[PDB]
Parts: sequence; C-alpha cells; structure tokens
Amino acid sequence: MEQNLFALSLDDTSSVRGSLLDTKFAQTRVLLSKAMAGGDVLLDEYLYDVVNGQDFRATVAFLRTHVITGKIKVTATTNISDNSGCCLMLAINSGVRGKYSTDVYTICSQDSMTWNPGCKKNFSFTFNPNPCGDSWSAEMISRSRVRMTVICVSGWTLSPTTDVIAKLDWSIVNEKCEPTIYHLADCQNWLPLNRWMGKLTFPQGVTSEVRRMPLSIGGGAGATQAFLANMPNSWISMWRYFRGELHFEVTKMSSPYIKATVTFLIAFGNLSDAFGFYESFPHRIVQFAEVEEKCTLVFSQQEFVTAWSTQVNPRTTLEADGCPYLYAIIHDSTTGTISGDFNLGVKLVGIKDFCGIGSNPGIDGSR
Amino acid sequence: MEQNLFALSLDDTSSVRGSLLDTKFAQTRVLLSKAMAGGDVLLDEYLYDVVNGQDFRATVAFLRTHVITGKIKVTATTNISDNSGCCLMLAINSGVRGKYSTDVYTICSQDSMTWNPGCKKNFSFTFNPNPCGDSWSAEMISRSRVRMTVICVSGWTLSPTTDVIAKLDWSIVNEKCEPTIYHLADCQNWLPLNRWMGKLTFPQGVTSEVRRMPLSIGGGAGATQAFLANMPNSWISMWRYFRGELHFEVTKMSSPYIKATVTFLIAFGNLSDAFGFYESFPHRIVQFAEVEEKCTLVFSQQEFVTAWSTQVNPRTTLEADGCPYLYAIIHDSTTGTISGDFNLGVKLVGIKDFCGIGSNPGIDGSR
Amino acid sequence: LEADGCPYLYAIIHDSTTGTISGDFNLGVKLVGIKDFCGIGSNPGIDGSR
Amino acid sequence: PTTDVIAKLDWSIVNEKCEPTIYHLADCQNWLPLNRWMGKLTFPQGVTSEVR
Repeated sequence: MEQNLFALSLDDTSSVRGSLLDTKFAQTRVLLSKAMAGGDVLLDEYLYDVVNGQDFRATVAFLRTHVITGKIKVTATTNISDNSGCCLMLAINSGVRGKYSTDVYTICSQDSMTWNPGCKKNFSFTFNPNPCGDSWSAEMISRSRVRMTVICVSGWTLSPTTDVIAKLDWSIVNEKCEPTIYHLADCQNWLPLNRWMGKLTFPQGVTSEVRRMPLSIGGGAGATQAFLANMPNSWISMWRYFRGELHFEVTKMSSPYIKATVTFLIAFGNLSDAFGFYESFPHRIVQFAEVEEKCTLVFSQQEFVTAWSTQVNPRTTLEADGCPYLYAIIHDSTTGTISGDFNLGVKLVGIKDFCGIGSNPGIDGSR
Repeated sequence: MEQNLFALSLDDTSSVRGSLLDTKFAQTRVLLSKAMAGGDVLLDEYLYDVVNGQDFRATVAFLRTHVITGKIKVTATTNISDNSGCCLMLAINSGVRGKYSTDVYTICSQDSMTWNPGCKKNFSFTFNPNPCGDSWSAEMISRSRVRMTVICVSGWTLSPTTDVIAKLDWSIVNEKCEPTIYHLADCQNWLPLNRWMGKLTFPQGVTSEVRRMPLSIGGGAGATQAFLANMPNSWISMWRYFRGELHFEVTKMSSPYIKATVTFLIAFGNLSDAFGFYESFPHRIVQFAEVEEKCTLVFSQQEFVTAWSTQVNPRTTLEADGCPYLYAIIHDSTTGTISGDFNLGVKLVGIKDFCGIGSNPGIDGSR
Repeated sequence: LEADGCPYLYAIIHDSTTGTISGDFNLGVKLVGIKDFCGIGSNPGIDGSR
Repeated sequence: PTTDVIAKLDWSIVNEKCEPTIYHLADCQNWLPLNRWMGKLTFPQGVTSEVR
C-alpha cells in the first residue's frame, strides 16, 4: 500500500536516549605502562576522535543527532591489587593552544575524574562538553575541538608484572546539561575552582615532615621562568582580597600499604619545622582505610579573621607573609612493608560563601 | 564515583524500537533498465546481504539484537509519468534450492508487494521473515538464507528517456509478527494462496478477445516438460475436490493511457470465442481510472453448484472439462493514443470459507 | 565455529588481566541448571563431544 | 604457601528434610538441575584481547 512520505516520522530530532547499552557510542583503550611516572600523558586526543572507527548502538545516532540534551558519561574499568596503587586523572577541556602544558595543575580546572585504581574497581563521571549551554552536538565538539586528556599524576607505588589497560566507555546519559559560568559578582554562594594545591610526597621514615600550601592561590602555579594558568584560578585573581569556606578534597595516590596519618590545619608561614605543638591549633586528622581514597576537609569562616590577598609577591619569604597557609603534617610516621612514598593530592574544590574584595591590579609570577 | 557494573542496564534484550528514522537499517538501489522486459530479475539477493555496508541508525541494533518482535517494513520510492507504467513485484521467500525459477508464479506465494509505478508514487509493505513464529533475528535470517527477489512482471509500456532507480528502504516497524501456517483441516475460514492465475495480454484493436483461466488451480503452473510449484498451491492439491468464495485481485500492469473495460465471469470451458452473449451470465465490469491499479473481484458460493476438482488431467480439452473457468472478456475494445498492450494480472489471493473434500492421489502435470 | 547455528557463551576480558604477583586469572563456569526448560523431540544421538 | 596446608572436614547430621532429586522425561520442566561444568577459563596476564 501507498502512503504520504511527508507525514512520516523521519524528522525525529529527539536526543540519544534509552538504556546504557543503546546509548554507548565508543570505547577507548588506554595503556598504563608497567613503569609509568608522574606527569605523564597516557592519552591525549580530541573528544571527537574517540568515536573514529566505532560501531556501537548509539554511534551513528551520536554523529547524526543535531542536538543532544544529555551529558556524556565516561566510565573507566581498571583495577590492580591492593598491594599497589597509582593516581590517574581523565580530564576534559574546552580546547587548546600551541604546545600546551599537560601538568595536572593546568588540566584539572573544568571537568575531571581522579581516582586510584588500587582502591576503586571502576570509576565513572558525567560532563557537559559545552560548558555555557544546555545542549551540544557531535559537530559542535569536532569543530570546537574539545580535548580529552588522561594523565598519570602519581606513578605505580609497586609496579605490576605486565602492562595494564584502562578501558574507557563513552555513553550518553539522560541527565540535564547544566552550564557552569563564572561571573564578576563580589559575593557568590559557590565559586568552583578545582585548583590543584599540589602533590604532597612524604617519604617513609621517622622524620618530622611538614608541607605548607599557600592560600594566596591566585596568579597561577609556577614553572621555570613562567607560570601555568587555568581559567578559574585566573578568574579568582580578578579580586585583590578574598575569603570563604574552603572545600579541599585530599586524595590518596599511593597504595593502601603505605600508611600515614596526616594532620591538616590553617596557620601562618612563620611557624617553623621542628615546632612540635601543631596540635595546639585546631586541626583535622586524616587516616585513610584500605577502601577510602578521598576525603573532604572543610575550613569554615571561623579559621580566618579577615580576608587575605589572592596574590603575593613571589619574593616574599615565609617569615614575612600575612596570608594563611594550609599545613599538612605527618602526625606519627610514614610506614609500610613495601618501599614507596606516601603520595597525597590536595585539590581546592571550591570556595563556599565566597566574598571577593577590591580589584587586583596584579602581580606577575606565582611562587 | 564508583558503581556496581553487574547492576547496569547493559543486558537490554528489548527489540528495535522508536520512530521510523531510528528503526531504518538499510537502503537498497535497484536499477530498472530503460528497456526491461517481463519475467526479468532486477534484484535477487539474500535478505541479510541487504544490510552489508550500511550505516543507518538501527543497523548495529538490528545485527546485534538477539530477538526482534517487530515486522520488517520495506518501502519503494519509484515513480514515472502517467504516460507510462509497468509492474514490479518485490517478494520474500523462506529460501531456495539450486537453479531456482524466478517466474512470478513461483515467487508470489509467501509475502509480496506488487505495484505499478505509473499509478502509485510509492509502495510499502510489512512482513515477518520467520513465517511460523512471533519472532526472529538477523542471525536467524542469515543462516536460514531468506531470499529477497524483485522481478518485473510487465515491461515499460512506454520507455522512459533514461534508466530509472527504485530505492527500497528497509525498516523495523512495531507491528506483531503473526505466523502464517497451513494445516490439513477440511473446513477453513481463510486459506490464503497468492496463486498467480496469469498475466492477460489484450492487444489494441476491435477483435473479440477472450481469456480463460481454469479454477482447477492445483498441480502447479506449466513449463517445458515440467511444472512450477509454490507451497500453497501444492498444499491445496492435497485435496481432491474443493470450493469456496474466491478472492481474486486483478491488477493493471500497463499505463493509464491504454484503456479497456473487462468483464469477468465464472463459466465453463465449452463456451466458444465469438459467442456474443457473455453478459447473459452474471458478471462484473472492471474499468480502471488513472489512479486505481488494483481491484478485488469476489465470486460467492452462489456462482458454483458443487465443488470441483483441484487437478484435471492436462490432456482434457475445453470441450470436455466439467470444472469452472474464470473468463476475462474485453467488453468493448482496447484503446490508447500510444501503442502498447493492455496487460492485466490476475492473482487468486485466497479462498474464503474453503471446503476441501477427499484426498488427491494426484496427477503429474499442470495444463 | 564458522558453520554452527547454536549459541555460544562468550567470556571476554573487558580491559586487561593484572596483578602485582604472577599468575593467571582462572575462572570457572558451571551451568547450574535450566529454568523453564523445554525439551523438544528425541535425539537419536551423536557419538563424540567437541 | 610456605608449608603444606590442611583442610579439616567435619561431618555431622543436621535436621533438614532429605528431599529427593529425580530426573524424569517430561518435556516441560520448571527446573532441570545440571551442574554441568562448562569449563575452566584461564586468562593470562597481559594486554592481549582474550576471548573464550
């Protein structure tokens, strides 16, 4: 029988949808070398080149759907014996420019999962590849040149016998694409940052190990005769002084076998090493179990009297610097039956009840 | 964040489903030559080989879904000026055997669309590739070797300027796969057949043209020193005598420009040509408009006194043969401004209120 | 395998077999039973296995 | 292990009902137990695509 072809449902503009089988659109095969080091690009390609040479159920839907309202879920199945552990970080950025830095600092900012294979069997996270809208497409991200980067922030504390593979599995979930837009209002309820405060290596031993991280976060992170910059960290440095509840997210990057108890506290730079009364100050103790690899230190408004400067001159010493630091002090001793450092990654997630004062004319360097 | 992978919806066994865009799984490009003749294979391939080298939305779903509850829709966009016309027939059969016949007779039986491009802009039809069940798969039809065949039953009455293309477009609709099973009960409410009674050529002119088609349908259709056979036609010949309401489906295969009025009637073979009182008998007149290409003659139980034999000896003449025929008599004259015959295809669709008597020991030939 | 119309049960390593100690990832599959079993016909038989 | 191991089996009699397990020739059955050993699957350590 004949029918009117103009009336048919061939103009189905609806997004990709269904179960997780029929929204899958690519898998990608990352190789973690037997002996991989820190700050080491494992994968680095454009997010559209993920889907090259793929034949899953939503692959042709993904390329041909003009609009997509849903987020992209990526999940990484990768595991290793408790004995060992490392720290991988997958990360999506809206683009690049010639000879870009792939330091964890630079990358983190926008949208990233960070996990320890030693503790987490698998790890998933969703994201919106267009960060200033509720929608996107395959043609948007191919021509916008969205960039995906997997990096190893800490090497294997104990190497596996052979090479490993992390299988990333890209789908489209049906969560709403919410936009993340930075703006110049002085008072904001939640200013996200994902500022990499730094990797803290603590060697095995009986020595008093103290590590300071300055909370004058603005003005990038350091390099040779240079500095690195995210957008969010450049954005907070718009303001001269600032304050708020700081939400750090401290992550274990070593194996469960390297054991150490870490006190965290706010305090000023003048405090020396071999000053054994750090627990006079208010503090939080952080023990990690075998399974836990992640914990959220929060430092309320009561830890700070005033706002402090976003930038300090790089030349100022610890002795003469009136902004607060975040100390990380080994409470007892770093231990383990296997050799390896107790690596630990601190990441300022964001500032709650952020209050930005003034207008920073600026300072050149970092620290 | 981590999640339990055994709990995920990656065991989605549901059939292919949605709009007509996202159930499409292949297109196929049939060439109708400028000068094609009758009984001429245009396409002939296995139904699974349709989907080779295809990249539509449901193509990977179709190949990988273990079960499919829905029918396969095929639609053919092909048109030609009113001036001309032909008759194409797409047809699906459950399989083949070495050096098979591709005569319209043989093919028709199971599942077929027949249309005239001159009159119908496009033509679609659904079907179940497994005819004895409610379900099927890509692996079922590849290994079962279901066979698709497009054939030209009547050539172009007026040739186009160039070659033509018929684009077939294979989808999966969400109609129920109903099975069509023949069985040996004597009384049946609907015995489908799709028995090709024959192509009726009527030349242009003023001559009295009469065409007899015998209703002793059993025992196949003829060939050289052979006969052709469908299953349904071999099935009805299980019985010795039979009767019922016969539902013919007479189709115009020429262009709309060749015009002719055709009386159809049941009557016996003894009636001569040049007997000009055919309209003493009860009859149906069949004029076709420009747009109509199809009409359904039904001959009730009141046209037949008794049942008649399914088979007759091939040697019996028209003079001595006590089974009814179906006459097709040109009522007036075959006409047109363009040269060409008035081709017309009669197809016994099926017998309603079928009553099969006895048990045919059999006869060898056909007619 | 090319010409065999019965289903198989595949077991595919999704990512990679790993460990700090040497050794294979042994894994034992055991068909416990068939629920809603439906047996058709009457096997005259075949001699071997596979 | 460093040394030989011992598995101590300890045979008792509980007070559960002895239910019989009888196979029979009915075509349709709700539960046909088998305990059919489909096979041991060795997968070596590495990065190769292993399929069984």
